[PDB]
Amino acid sequence: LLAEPQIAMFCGRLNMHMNVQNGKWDSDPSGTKTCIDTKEGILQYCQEVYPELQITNVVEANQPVTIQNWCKRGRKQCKTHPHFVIPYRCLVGEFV
Repeated sequence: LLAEPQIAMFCGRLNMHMNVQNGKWDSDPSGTKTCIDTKEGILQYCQEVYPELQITNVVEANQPVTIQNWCKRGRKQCKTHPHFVIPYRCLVGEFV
């Protein structure tokens, strides 16, 4: 069983996303994406980290989540300090 696709942001640190395979929060694959302020940008990011999941929409999660290991550019200096944020669920779409 897989975890739910979602992304989490904390300005000043690279974006985090849910590794559906192991349920852990992983840092930005390219090591360059940080917090986004538009819904459209968030949807694009979901599509960027979950390229084959047909993500067509996004919505704020119901519960805040504490996440450790936030990194800075290049996925470097990943401190283990915890920061909790409200993640954005990446919603799979059904094409007709």
